Amino acid sequence: LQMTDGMHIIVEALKQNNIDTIYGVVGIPVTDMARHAQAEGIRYIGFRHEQSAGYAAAASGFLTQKPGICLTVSAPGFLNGLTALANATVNGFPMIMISGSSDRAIVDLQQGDYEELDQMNAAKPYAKAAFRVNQPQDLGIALARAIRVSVSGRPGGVYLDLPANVLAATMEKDEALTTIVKVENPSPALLPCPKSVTSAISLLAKAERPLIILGKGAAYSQADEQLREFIESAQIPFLPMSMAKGILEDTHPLSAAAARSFALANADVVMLVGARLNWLLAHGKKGWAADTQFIQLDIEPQEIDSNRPIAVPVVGDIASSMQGMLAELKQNTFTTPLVWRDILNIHKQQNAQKMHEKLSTDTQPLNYFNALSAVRDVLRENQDIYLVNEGANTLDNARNIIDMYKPRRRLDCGTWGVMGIGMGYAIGASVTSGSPVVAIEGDSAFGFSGMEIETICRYNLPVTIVIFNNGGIYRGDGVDLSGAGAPSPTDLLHHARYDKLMDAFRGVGYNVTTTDELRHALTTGIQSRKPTIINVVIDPAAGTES
Amino acid sequence: LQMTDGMHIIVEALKQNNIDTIYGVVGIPVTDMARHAQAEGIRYIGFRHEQSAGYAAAASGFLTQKPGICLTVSAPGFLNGLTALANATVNGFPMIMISGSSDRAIVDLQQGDYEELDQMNAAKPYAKAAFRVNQPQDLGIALARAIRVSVSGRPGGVYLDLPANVLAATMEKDEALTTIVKVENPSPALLPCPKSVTSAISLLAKAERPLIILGKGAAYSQADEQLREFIESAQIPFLPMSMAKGILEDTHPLSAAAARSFALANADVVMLVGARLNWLLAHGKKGWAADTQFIQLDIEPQEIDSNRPIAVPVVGDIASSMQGMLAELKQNTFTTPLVWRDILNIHKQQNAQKMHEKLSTDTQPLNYFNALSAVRDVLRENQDIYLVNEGANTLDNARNIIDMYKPRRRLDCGTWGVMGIGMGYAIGASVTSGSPVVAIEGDSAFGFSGMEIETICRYNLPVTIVIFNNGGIYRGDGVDLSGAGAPSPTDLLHHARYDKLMDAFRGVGYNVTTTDELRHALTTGIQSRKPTIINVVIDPAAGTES
Amino acid sequence: LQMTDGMHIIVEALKQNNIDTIYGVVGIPVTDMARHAQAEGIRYIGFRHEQSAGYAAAASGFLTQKPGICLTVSAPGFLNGLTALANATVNGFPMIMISGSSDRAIVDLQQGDYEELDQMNAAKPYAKAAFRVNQPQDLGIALARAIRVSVSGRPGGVYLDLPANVLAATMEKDEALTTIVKVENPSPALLPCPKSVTSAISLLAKAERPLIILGKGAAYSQADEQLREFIESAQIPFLPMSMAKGILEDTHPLSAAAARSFALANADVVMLVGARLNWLLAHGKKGWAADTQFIQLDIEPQEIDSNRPIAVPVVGDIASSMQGMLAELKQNTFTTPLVWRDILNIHKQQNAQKMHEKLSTDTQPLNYFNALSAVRDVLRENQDIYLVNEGANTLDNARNIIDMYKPRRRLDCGTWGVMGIGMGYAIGASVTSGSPVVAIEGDSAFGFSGMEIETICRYNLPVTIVIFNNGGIYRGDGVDLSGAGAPSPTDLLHHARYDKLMDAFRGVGYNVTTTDELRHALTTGIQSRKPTIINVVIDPAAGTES
Ligand SMILES: Cc1ncc(C[n+]2csc(CCOP(=O)(O)OP(=O)(O)O)c2C)c(N)n1
Ligand SMILES: Cc1ncc(C[n+]2csc(CCOP(=O)(O)OP(=O)(O)O)c2C)c(N)n1
Ligand SMILES: Cc1ncc(C[n+]2csc(CCOP(=O)(O)OP(=O)(O)O)c2C)c(N)n1
Ligand SMILES: [Mg+2]
Ligand SMILES: [Mg+2]
Ligand SMILES: [Mg+2]
Repeated sequence: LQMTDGMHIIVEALKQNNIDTIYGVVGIPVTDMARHAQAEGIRYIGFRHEQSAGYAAAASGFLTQKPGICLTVSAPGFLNGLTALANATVNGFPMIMISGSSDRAIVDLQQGDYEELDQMNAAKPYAKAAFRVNQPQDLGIALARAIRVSVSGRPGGVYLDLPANVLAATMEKDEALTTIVKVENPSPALLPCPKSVTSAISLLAKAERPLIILGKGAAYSQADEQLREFIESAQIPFLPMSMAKGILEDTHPLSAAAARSFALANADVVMLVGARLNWLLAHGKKGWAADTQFIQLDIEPQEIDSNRPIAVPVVGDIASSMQGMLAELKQNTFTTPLVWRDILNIHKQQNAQKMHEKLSTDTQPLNYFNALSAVRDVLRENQDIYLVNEGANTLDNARNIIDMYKPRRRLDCGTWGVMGIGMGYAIGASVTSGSPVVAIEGDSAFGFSGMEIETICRYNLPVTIVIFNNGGIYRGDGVDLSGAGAPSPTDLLHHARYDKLMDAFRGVGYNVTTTDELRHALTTGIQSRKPTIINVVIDPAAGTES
Repeated sequence: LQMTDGMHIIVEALKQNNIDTIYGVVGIPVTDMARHAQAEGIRYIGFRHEQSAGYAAAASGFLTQKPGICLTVSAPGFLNGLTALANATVNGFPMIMISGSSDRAIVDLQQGDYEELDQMNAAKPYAKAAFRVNQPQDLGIALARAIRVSVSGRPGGVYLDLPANVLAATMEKDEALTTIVKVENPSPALLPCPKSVTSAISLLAKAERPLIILGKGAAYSQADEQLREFIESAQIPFLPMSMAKGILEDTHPLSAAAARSFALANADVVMLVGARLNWLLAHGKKGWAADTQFIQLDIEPQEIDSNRPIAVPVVGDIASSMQGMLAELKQNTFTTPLVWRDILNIHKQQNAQKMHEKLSTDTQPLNYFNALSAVRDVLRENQDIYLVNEGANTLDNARNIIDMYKPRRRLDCGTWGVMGIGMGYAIGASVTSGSPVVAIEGDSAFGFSGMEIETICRYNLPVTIVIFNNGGIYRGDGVDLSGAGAPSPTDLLHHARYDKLMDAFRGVGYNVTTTDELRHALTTGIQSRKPTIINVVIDPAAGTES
Repeated sequence: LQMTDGMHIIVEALKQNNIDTIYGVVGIPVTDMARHAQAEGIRYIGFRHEQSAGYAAAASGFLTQKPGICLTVSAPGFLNGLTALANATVNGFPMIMISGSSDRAIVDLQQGDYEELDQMNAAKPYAKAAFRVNQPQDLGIALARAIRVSVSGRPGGVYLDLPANVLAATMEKDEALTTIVKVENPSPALLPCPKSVTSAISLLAKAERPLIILGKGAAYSQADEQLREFIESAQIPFLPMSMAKGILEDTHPLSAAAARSFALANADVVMLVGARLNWLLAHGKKGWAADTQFIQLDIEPQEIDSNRPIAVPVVGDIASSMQGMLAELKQNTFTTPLVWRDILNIHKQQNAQKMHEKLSTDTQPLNYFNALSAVRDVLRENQDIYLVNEGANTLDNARNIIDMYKPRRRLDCGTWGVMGIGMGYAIGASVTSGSPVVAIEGDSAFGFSGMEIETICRYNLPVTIVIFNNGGIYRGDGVDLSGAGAPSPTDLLHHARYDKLMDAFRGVGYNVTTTDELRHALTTGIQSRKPTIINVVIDPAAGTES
């Protein structure tokens, strides 16, 4: 009579569901679970802080449509991971945070258990669902629920709570195997109303000035070929939002990225593809035509009419809706007016000339534009990389300047504009893909997760961290207004040498003050596949404060 | 007609209430508030992550009984600070986290505002109270509430939400000044039932084997002289809990710290002073006498009978209760039986001899005992320092070995056993006191807040960080059980040189492999008052795993 | 320039969205809103308690797919309505509860406002969404969101909070009109993956013992003709769950209702149509074959694998799914094994014979069977009624014995087994339909909403309330086990005459003790269309417990 326990059961359930990586920080009561998972051939990546583990998991979910798995301990570790779970739900990235919890009887009486918290209830506001498993025979179905919840609808974080007692709880091994559930097709296709599709095509065909906006839902869908075919067939100008850059290459002739304001102000019919009318699009209000008509492809009927009335909702999974839209277009072809494309190009060209001046003009110290021009030159020759990016000036300028050539290669601060995603996203992207990562980091941004450089060294991951060191938050030229000479609230240490941090962990560091030095250091870093920090000296006065 | 705005009003309210320090991370919508606070002579300390800002604030509250102030931005920064606010409430440390929030109208409709979150409601589970201020004329009374709530009863975290619009909202300056509220005596004395006090003394006087346990409520109360007088008058053996070490010096002849198990198993009457029967005391169950009778001094009547029935509750603020207890003892003196003290001393001596062997026996590599013996030798000569401590082996062994000579000088992982409090507590303690800090840090523990070494350098704070580098969580000799040769879930990088991190920020680093080297490096670090990291090479096999 | 205010704007928005009835209880700050809605041609129905108003709104939603509107005041009224909102969400019935709230500034500071509560946050755990409107120009979009959310996915309750200030807030009339949103097609069709449809048909065609279960979702969908055609085409036995009775008439040859236990114990393939594997189906565990394979038609992907692994999820709206299932069956026809249908029929006849004996045997006093047989005699002759039903014995027996002939005519205690839905569901059904209602009520059940008989009288609604008066909860023969002779916890007043309650409100009352009296009284009630109570004297010892 062979016995097993809850810990072995949950590991087997993860294995059967093709989980091959767990991102976490161990401790009571989950250390043995991690060790056993690794024994069973799951890759374990241990972090310096759970929030970076959670960011890594969500990145892996965005890239793959399989929920990333984040493992934490009870209360103190759980709360750190929860901050990341919250971010995944806001952004629409599938992940499951699995946390140990303490003694249900003691916690339910608030008697002061070890790491006491009702973690299930704590996670509820920040997750698509929060489940807690009390019986080992329910672990398999619980994981099945968590997987389906995380990837169905608009994807997001799910919390799965494993009390210490369920991990230790025993059952007969043969019976235990019958309770494990392998989920086939956890996010089934949901097809739109055919009438919606016909109405959408008809409205586009009548448009004088149609515009498609590709949002991160579009990128997540992996409908890359359908989106490109639709756009090129009808020659419809498009605006890629940050993490949608690269679905079509950013150099594509139909991209209106360089005339964004003109496009939003003048488009008459706008087709949102997995793009919400939230603050990133000014809620469809400021800067938009008074009477824009919207077509909206979104999986969530609850998102329709959230901000502006939507003329033609196309509710369904984006891949299925794009298949329908393409089929309807084939039967009822149209071509966007050439005049609209031509006038867009006038505006794009005006801005391109202004950008080109900034990119190509040398300054000492460096500014954002000439530094990022050097980065742009290198990355153009290394189109296999993933790009992670966070900061304020460092974020907005890199978003504009660094062209993405392939889809789902850009990961950034996202909908909540979180500083602290940089190292976790780099680790998640590198582990998931096996590809090199370049992280373009504000100096303040980097400080939120910088201890993870040891994690990067520990697993010898090919991450090149390029820190835009302007000596502060937005700018480094702040002054203490009291006259006391203290650092201002936005100042960081003058001339910190972040490259030297790598010396602690046997990584590589470069300090750079010119575009030639930056180009060399970045090329060498990427080619070397060694963990590398490049400290870029940026003019403290170059940035603007939002 | 001179006008002012909400931002100026809240700064003036903080000033009038003797807030002289704010710990935070700025960004929209609070940067100008921080700059203006600093203009007005409030010291601003900016962190690399809000959780360390929040830990600093709570430390300052524990040391002073004045709530520490933590300032954050909206959603992403707020959530990071919230993790620390939660910790303050659990531990009983007064603090106020002030966060900017976004547009109430947009957030209430869930339309996707910039940094959208109902932060007030989010903070409610983790705070004594959560307030949100919509009108500038209510800022003064709101701050008054927050101060009184944070320090009254059992102290804890309070959340104060300032929507961006209230900061910008204007009012006439003279009228505005009339709405500012200076709180006098925000935590008034609450005196116990005199019958409780008489019953407590009577029970102690009948005890064969009485024991006092001093908890962090005792330390917080600053009733140092009354506690010492009571203990010495009746010669009552006492057990200091971690953050109560030093109320009486740890070398005091009545301390039963070195016979803890014997004391708990054999005491007949136990007087808890600001000490909960939670997991840290095994809930008064395992390891206790079957029929212990409890006296409990606590400010919270809701804590009485939480775990074991309490024979004599003494409900009131600990300082007031100790004044009553001392007065009642003076009228009805007794002396603890000498036999009980003598048999305690037998057991203390048995353990002292075992400890002394471990402390004084050289090993290569170093172990926890001989390394901490070197630390003990230095700290005995530097009794003006604050000691911050976190880890597992690093925590438990330092707690046992490093004697505290003065009260409220030890700050550690606390009731939730949080890793990540080390740098924030060191910064809070240093800024508050103007004294040197020694942080004795596990290598895993340090990784949770290690980027704050730049903060320490930026403000040139006299913090010596001693990292017990055993190469992992508990131990550094883990193995990948799959045979693939990957780092085990508990391993960190082999032979990381954390001392080299200081090179980035112009701090000082020492690497040490012997007790002589450690003693020298630690003495020099403390005397120098320079930001310093000491990397201590500890045997990877020395630690135990809980 | 002509002005308007929030109150006028929201009424106009309700009108434009074809809201023609509001169910409510007035008071500050919503009385004028109700007066004006009524002025504008909306039918106002005022209740004696908000819980019944909310039940009425949810009933109307179930019957129509248009959310019922419940209107309440702030805290005390809001909380009463919330209990009903919670029930709507659990059951999947669309409704919007609109509540006034107090002063956001005062409530956010917890200063003790008039009827102070954060109502939006209070409603969140019980609603699909909770929205709060601060600006009158956002009232139209807020209502548009509330409508869409309430009827999409699995339908449910939405809370819409209107602070007193928004109702009073003014704007220019013409501009205000441009902010009103008329929602077209609030729940668009969502079609299932074609492969899942083909898989479902394939599995059914291979089944030896297939069974369809029709749940409330099937009833709500209004796919009556598609369901009938599918069932009849393949001759698939079906089980109607309570509120799905009548989709096909309960006397249909293929109904397995009279062999329910045998059918669940023996089916090999079970097709759930808008039916959860919750407690009502014993979670697919107790009473089921060990290896049942499930097809599940549900709109909510989060419901799949909640309890038992589901072999063939068919995710999409039920009407759309059934259209696809029907089309696929046509291309791939099959006939359910005759042997299976025959065996079911053997079991059905045996239970029908046992039923007939209980039904046809007269007793004094009446029992549940002969009383309900009398009721069925009358309802057989009066088929255009609505049936409301609640109780324990009164519920289970009426569910079994009263055949439904048409869909969406039965309303009962539902998924949470709530006592107190009877009067509200009766009012909602009669107001919505214009048809007579028969409410078959346990005497305890009736007590939960009994004051609403005045409401029934006030609006002269054709409701006949048939109270099964057995003198208590389950039974009326309880004894005080102390010997003191007090009523037992399940006893109600011996021989209460509920019919006399109607005297207070000029309604009609009958007391009945025999089947003949019962038949006459019920026939007269229905045909008179007068508010009527029939007090039915039931044997206190007839019922069973639990
Ligand atoms: C967790 C978190 N805390 C605070 C903020 C506020 N914030 C916005 S940008 C920013 C950093 C800006 O400085 P940096 O990253 O150095 O970029 P720069 O503009 O200097 O290039 C911060 C802290 C945030 N977005 N997230
Ligand atoms: C925020 C948080 N995450 C995880 C844990 C679990 N945990 C307990 S001790 C510990 C670290 C132990 O290693 P270390 O600090 O290096 O001390 P050592 O025992 O090796 O001396 C961790 C991560 C925790 N307590 N808090
Ligand atoms: C709001 C609410 N309170 C309590 C219950 C528990 N409960 C179940 S059935 C029932 C009443 C049973 O008696 P009755 O309605 O008279 O029917 P009978 O069995 O006597 O025919 C009650 C109170 C409930 N379901 N809902
Ligand atoms: Mg910067
Ligand atoms: Mg360690
Ligand atoms: Mg009854």
